[PDB]
Amino acid sequence: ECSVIGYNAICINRGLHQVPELPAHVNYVDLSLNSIAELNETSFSRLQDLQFLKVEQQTPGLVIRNNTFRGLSSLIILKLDYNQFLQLETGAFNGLANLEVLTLTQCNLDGAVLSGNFFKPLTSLEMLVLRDNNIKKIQPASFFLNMRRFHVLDLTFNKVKSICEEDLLNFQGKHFTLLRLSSITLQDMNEYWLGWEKCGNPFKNTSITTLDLSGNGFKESMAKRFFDAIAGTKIQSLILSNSYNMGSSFGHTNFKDPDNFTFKGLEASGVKTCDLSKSKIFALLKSVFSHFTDLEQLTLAQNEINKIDDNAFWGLTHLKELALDTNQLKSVPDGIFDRLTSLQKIWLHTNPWDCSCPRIDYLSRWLNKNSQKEQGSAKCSGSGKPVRSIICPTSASLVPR
Ligand SMILES: *[C@@H]1O[C@H](CO)[C@@H](O)[C@H](O)[C@H]1NC(C)=O
Ligand SMILES: *[C@@H]1O[C@H](CO)[C@@H](O)[C@H](O)[C@H]1NC(C)=O
Ligand SMILES: *[C@@H]1O[C@H](CO)[C@@H](O)[C@H](O)[C@H]1NC(C)=O
Repeated sequence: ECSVIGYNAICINRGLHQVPELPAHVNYVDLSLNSIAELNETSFSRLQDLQFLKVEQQTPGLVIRNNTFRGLSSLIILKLDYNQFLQLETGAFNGLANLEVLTLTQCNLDGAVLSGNFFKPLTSLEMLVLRDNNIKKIQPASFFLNMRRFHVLDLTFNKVKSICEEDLLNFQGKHFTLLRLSSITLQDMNEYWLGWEKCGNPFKNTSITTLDLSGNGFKESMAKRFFDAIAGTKIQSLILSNSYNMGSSFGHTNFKDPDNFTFKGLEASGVKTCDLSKSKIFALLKSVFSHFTDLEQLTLAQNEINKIDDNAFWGLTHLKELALDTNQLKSVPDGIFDRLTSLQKIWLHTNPWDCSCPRIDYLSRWLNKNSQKEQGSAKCSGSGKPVRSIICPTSASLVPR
């Protein structure tokens, strides 16, 4: 009951229990949402030309036998997502020497998938998506040393209590363009952990373009330790959004805003963009950012910021883009932006600005001189006029009668 148009065969949701007879010339086959219970060598022995195979969400318990993919040397993308309780025989992916993307989201997989030989045949793999599985420890087997182009790994929504040097030993040498460690908790990596000395540097001799550690809490004391531990790792862009424990509270005394020591390990990482948006930061302290010496973009949007110290931004001479919107700022100190000499864009909107004079004098004049840089429009609380338009009267002694 498939729809075969040209090189494409769409067999989505047709109540199939086996791979159906398709024409031998097809290169794109989608068999998602069916009742196929097992895939073996005879499953694709007539579809030898496939480039894109998709077999998502079968009825639960799909088994993939040894040599199912023998001689699909043309297959580049294989998607096996949402297959509850997936069973892989350990030579399941034999033959796939040219495969570049494998996605296995939500298949109840655990660490064995990365530590056994399941992925050994995949010498060309660039992109491995393993979201929302049950991986507790990221422990890649030794063949990963030889996957020259493995560069994208997404582990979002696994619960991984820690990441350590000896865990990631076979990722040493890699350059990851996207190492996505989002929403994995890193529960054990905190103030109270005795395992820090032994953990070392999970990223020893590894480089990263985008390191996504969002949604993992990152209380100030955890960030410090974590970035000391990975001190010196080349990272181009650092995502720490939804660091739900970052910032201070009158409620729990322990908790503090990040300081000039917090991000010191990132000193020589060459970070170009840093996202700390959507967190709980209440104050920007002296020199908190003074270690990102190559920083070009910084977002602190949607925190709870209501205090910016003199020198919050010391050492950000290369910064092009700064976002401070949607906080609780009534004011900023005089001259706070003066040494941001590469500033191209700034966001200051959705803050309750107090436009009393002479408090608002510096920000108003600045926002006017730099109106081409302001994205959106910071407004005065109460009146709702733009802060750009406020001309403060001058103090009487400066213009004597
Ligand atoms: C493969 O699977 C089909 C049914 O799914 C079965 O009839 C056939 O004998 C199997 N062949 C091998 C080699 O496992
Ligand atoms: C499948 O292939 C592997 C790896 O080479 C082999 O050791 C294993 O015994 C095979 N398993 C089965 C169940 O046939
Ligand atoms: C890892 O170490 C080697 C020296 O052993 C070095 O030359 C190389 O650039 C490093 N690789 C990465 C990706 O940092």
